[PDB]
Amino acid sequence: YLSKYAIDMTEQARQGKLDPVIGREEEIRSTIRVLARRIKSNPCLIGEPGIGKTAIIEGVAQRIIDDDVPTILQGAKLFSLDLAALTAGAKYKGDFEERFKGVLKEIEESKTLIVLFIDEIHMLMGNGKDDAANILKPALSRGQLKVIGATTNNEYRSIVEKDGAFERRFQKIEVAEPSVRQTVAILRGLQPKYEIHHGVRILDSALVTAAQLAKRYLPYRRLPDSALDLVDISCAGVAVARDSVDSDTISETAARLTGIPVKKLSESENEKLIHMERDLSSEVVGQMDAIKAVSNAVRLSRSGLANPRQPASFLFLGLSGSGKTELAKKVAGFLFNDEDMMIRVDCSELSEKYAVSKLLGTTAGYVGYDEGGFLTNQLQYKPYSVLLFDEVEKAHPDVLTVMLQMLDDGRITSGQGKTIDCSNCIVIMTSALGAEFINSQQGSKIQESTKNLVMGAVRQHFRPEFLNRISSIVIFNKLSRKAIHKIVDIRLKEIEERFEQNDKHYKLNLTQEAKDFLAKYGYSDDMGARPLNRLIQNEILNKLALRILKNEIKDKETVNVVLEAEECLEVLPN
Amino acid sequence: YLSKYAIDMTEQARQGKLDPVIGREEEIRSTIRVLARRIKSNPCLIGEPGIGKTAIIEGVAQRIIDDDVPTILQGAKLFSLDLAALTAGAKYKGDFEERFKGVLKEIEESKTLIVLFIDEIHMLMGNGKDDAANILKPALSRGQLKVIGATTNNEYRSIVEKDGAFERRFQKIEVAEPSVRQTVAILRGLQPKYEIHHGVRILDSALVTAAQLAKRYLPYRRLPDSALDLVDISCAGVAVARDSKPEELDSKERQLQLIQVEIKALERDEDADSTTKDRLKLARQKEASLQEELEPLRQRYNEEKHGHEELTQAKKKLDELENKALDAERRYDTATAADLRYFAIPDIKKQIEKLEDQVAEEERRAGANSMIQNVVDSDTISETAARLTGIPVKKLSESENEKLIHMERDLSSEVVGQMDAIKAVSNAVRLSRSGLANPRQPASFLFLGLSGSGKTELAKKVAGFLFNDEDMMIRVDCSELSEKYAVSKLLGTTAGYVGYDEGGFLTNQLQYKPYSVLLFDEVEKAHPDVLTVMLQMLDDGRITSGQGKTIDCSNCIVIMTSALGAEFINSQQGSKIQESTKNLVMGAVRQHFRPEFLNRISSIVIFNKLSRKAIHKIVDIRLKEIEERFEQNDKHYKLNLTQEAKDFLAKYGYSDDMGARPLNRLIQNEILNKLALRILKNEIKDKETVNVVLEAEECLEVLPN
Ligand SMILES: Nc1ncnc2c1ncn2[C@@H]1O[C@H](COP(=O)(O)OP(=O)(O)OP(O)(O)=S)[C@@H](O)[C@H]1O
Ligand SMILES: Nc1ncnc2c1ncn2[C@@H]1O[C@H](COP(=O)(O)OP(=O)(O)OP(O)(O)=S)[C@@H](O)[C@H]1O
Ligand SMILES: Nc1ncnc2c1ncn2[C@@H]1O[C@H](COP(=O)(O)OP(=O)(O)OP(O)(O)=S)[C@@H](O)[C@H]1O
Ligand SMILES: Nc1ncnc2c1ncn2[C@@H]1O[C@H](COP(=O)(O)OP(=O)(O)OP(O)(O)=S)[C@@H](O)[C@H]1O
Repeated sequence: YLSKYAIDMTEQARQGKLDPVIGREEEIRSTIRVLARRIKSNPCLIGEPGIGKTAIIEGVAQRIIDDDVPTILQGAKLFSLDLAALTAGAKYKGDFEERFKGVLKEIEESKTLIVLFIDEIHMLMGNGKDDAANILKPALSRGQLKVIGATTNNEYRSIVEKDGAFERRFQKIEVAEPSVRQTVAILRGLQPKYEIHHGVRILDSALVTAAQLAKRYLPYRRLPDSALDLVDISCAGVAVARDSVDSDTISETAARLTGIPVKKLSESENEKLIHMERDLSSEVVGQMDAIKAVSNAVRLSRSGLANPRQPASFLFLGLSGSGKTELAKKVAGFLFNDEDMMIRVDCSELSEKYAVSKLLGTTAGYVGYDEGGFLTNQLQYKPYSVLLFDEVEKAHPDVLTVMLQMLDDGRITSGQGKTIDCSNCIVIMTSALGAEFINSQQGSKIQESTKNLVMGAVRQHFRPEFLNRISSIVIFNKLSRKAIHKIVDIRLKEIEERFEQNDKHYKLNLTQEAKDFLAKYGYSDDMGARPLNRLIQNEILNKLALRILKNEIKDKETVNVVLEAEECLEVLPN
Repeated sequence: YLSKYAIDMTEQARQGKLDPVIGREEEIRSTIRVLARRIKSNPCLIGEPGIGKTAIIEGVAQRIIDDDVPTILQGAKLFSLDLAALTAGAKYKGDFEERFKGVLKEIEESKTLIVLFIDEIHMLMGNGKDDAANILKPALSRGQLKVIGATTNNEYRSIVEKDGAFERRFQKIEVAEPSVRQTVAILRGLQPKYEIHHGVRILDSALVTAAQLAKRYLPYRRLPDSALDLVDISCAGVAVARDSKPEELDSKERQLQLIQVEIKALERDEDADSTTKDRLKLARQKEASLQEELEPLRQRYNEEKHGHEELTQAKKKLDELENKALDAERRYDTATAADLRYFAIPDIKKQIEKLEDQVAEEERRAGANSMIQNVVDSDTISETAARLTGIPVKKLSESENEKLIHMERDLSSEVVGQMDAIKAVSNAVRLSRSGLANPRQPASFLFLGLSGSGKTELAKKVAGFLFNDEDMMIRVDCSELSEKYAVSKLLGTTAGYVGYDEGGFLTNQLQYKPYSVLLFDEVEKAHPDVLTVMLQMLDDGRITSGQGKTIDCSNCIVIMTSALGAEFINSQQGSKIQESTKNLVMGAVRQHFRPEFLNRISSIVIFNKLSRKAIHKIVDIRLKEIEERFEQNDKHYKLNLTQEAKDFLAKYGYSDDMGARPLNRLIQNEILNKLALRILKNEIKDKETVNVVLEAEECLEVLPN
């Protein structure tokens, strides 16, 4: 067997239709340290899939065919003849190894000094630890020549990396995530031929952009692949458009994944974090301090002093006035524009300081399921979520402490091991029980004595590391009387859009006197604070239904109409 | 290859007969752009099957054929195929990958960017791993030519789970489905093609509105398909309706045969002399005469029907050419407008809608053609749906709205006073159905406190009122395990893990009755994995399932069940409930599922203890109840002593907890076998009444004779 599943290349390097992309040369030089390397003749290279681990090996050939490098190994076999020949040898069983053995003689004793390479070590050895690919490999490898595979790390690879045939054999030397600046030098070097065969012409600055931005925000698809897409994405519009710019190639992409790039293309970071801050003021008023308290490590977030792995967040004081938990996540969204952030864990099951039920729960060693599948998964999902807490934590101090780990420091104690990060994750434990002392309010604001003390009563309540680090504060005077009121127009403008504003432009009117009557009643002293939404909607939504029933009128309206006496009964006519 | 059977239609699609699918362009456009990708151009779209989809590819193929593009791109053509054809349609066993080998250079020889493809074929994978052209898959990249297949969502994952590099060497996009309404514009625009098939008139809105409940009444035909079926079935009820005068075909024709044989068979006959010939003459007279009034008349229908079918063929004609006329654009600009001018059309349609105009204009007596050939608004559809479903104009004719507005008074008529409970829900429901919640937000609530309470029935009946359904029904076990819901909810086997089952009551039919009943049960019951799913299950826009991995929550009905009124019931001393009892009731569970879900709750509101002036009615159903349906009038008798009778068992009736539910069984079984007795002998078989008399509790009751 000769050329069939093989990658005949060095020629395609020697004739050179290959397009050089020159990455990190070191591990190659490291790899070059193979040529006569013996004891363990080779390392490996472990990336995630998309990184050109072999494009390296391709670039290696560029390091090779171009010669003027060590000719200690000079004559060449680089070519990977596996493919699927594993099962794809013939019409029946047993020839897989033949399929390589049919390779063996047409690969017989080496004139050409160059070891070749097959893909993964798990493309190597077929399934792994199977006869496929001549499971035992001194005799050729210590023998005519060698080969190389490569993959991503641990488990499947680790198993055969412990002993098997690699007991004597290769290490792994792993290029990084494609780094910062070169990536345009990459990209711009990618430019000329790739961009020359892509379309039109081009200029720098945009090239910088998604580079940053794929690097940004884009752990999945971190690789230029998207730019490489953006590349084709680029010509996509215009070359078409010309058949009959601004990084706005990136825009619709950044529209695609973000939902608008004006979300992604957007407040840059830091001033704009502060602009974010003032836009969160724009969001919700109430204690500016609360805002400002929340504003604190905003700047410290992502900027770092000791680590970004610092958790930066604004420890919550459990209560719900307006933005409260909600906007706290909304801002947390309004950080990343992503509302979704993190869920809540019911701490009910968490009652003790231990259970099989924990945010980790199981270790994944033995039968069961993952408890707290969130950060199990939520990071598998997503970086930089909100968090989840309770005014009485019924949670296990275990994890709380195991998160006091992640609490004080940044990296969290991954139960299964893999603090994939704490980078942008900045969130604040939400607890307070002092409601009856929280009940201490007069006027629009509270002077602090109580707020020291139940604080104190809590300050020592659950032990200090909790209450030790992580400054910022959350304060509740609630709404005094009106100020919340503006929420209505929100509440209003929560309406029309949700489906289509088109449905009803009718936009009505709120007759503050009602909104008073609405609010004054409608939401408790304590809270009672949701329903008027859930409510006033209705009797109105009746008219909605109603005026949608027999249907004489269509307009954009202003309602502003109202009369136990507890009901003056708003309504609205045609 | 020719042997490999290019399905190239770009020829017939040069002839352009299969016609311009619309709306996914933008995708396609960009997808096309994707299909032009410098690096890997091969995505797919995935989802529900069949239907508009290859048509996209075709529509794609159109814009392809439509030329103007980046240079490379119209340097292409295509084909499609089946090796499924060529499976044995090529050769003897072993040839799966066979002809690809030709295809290889066949591709690579001189060939421009021409691309055959077929869709799920890319699955290959009868079972396990085929990989033949997956061998070629790199050899594709070797071949350096796009091809693309298409599957559902369902497959490729497992496949890419098996393959990896597959879509790693590919891309995707996905079925968005057409825009429900605007779908019709196409469908509208489909008519001009589609009409001509069986040419008739068309009334739009029906079709649309048809599509609506077509979709509604039959979801599980995909957004076009169901219409396409209408579209079809339209032509169907049309079809023999385009048999000329099928009734008046055989109806009046008889007048011949009626009087025909006797034209001679009386000529010789044993009758009174010469009156034989008289009846032979006088009916042949009416045979001659009466024939005449329709004798040209039936033709001039059919004539002008032909005149339709004449013009219909011009209707048939015009486009054909117009197609062909616009294929001469593939003749470049040489024959673009040249022919396109020669076809004129100032008039060619000014011909058309002014031609059959008159005969459409002229109404015979009324309605012009009994051919009626046109959209027949539901009718056909009704019939369609009928043939699909049945049940009449009530089921078939409705508005929302109008369908809705009264429901209460009906719903009132259905069970209990609960005017509020009615009203609340009603509204809530009405208010649901209003500008609604968007499919994402669902519709649910709860009563409590009693069994025998009919709120199910209510809802059940509401579903009737909604869906005509007592058909759509859900029974949610909850308490029945904590570790439960393998079966019930998604779990079952949701991983394809072991022994595949899941959504046991649910997933199985869950989807396939999109139109929602649903339950929750008597209390917190067993387990929070409710809260788990009931999160999603309530959570707006819930999409999950086993391996379909999707709820698609549109029709949103559970409301739900639960109850504990134990004290509260008994606590309640009167018909209407005592205030704050509810509040006392409130905390009960609402502590459990907590504001997050309390918010997540739409609302929950419960039934009274409504007793007797109630029951004074309520009993009433039972009589009417059967009778109301019963059979269809075997003999079918009024049979009642009513407030006399009924009360007195209504006296027995109320079980406290259960009411007469047993008595429901126990009422009639009394009366019944006597029916057989009153079936047998010495009887009176009309509608009669009951008898009721009195031991102390032991009471005569029984029946007339
Ligand atoms: N300067 C460079 N040096 C080395 N490799 C590069 C360079 N620029 C781009 N590449 C890689 O070249 C690859 C060519 O495609 P493939 O290698 O098939 O995809 P890949 O997944 O990156 O390769 P693997 O999986 O890492 S071996 C791209 O995916 C890039 O990751
Ligand atoms: N402008 C606002 N005014 C009042 N409440 C708001 C406002 N914006 C959001 N919310 C609330 O944000 C809540 C989510 O955060 P939480 O702090 O948990 O509230 P809560 O603890 O449920 O008690 P509430 O919100 O005061 S009734 C929702 O219940 C909303 O009522
Ligand atoms: N002008 C049009 N605009 C939109 N859709 C159209 C148009 N004309 C036809 N269709 C749809 O095209 C489909 C018929 O082509 P199909 O053969 O079904 O494509 P496809 O083969 O169904 O995709 P697959 O292969 O079945 S999964 C029907 O669903 C029609 O609704
Ligand atoms: N007109 C009616 N009004 C009230 N309840 C009725 C009526 N007709 C029948 N029912 C009973 O109401 C029950 C229907 O379920 P629901 O609406 O939940 O009330 P429920 O009785 O609490 O549920 P059950 O009795 O546990 S099945 C059945 O027991 C029916 O027999």
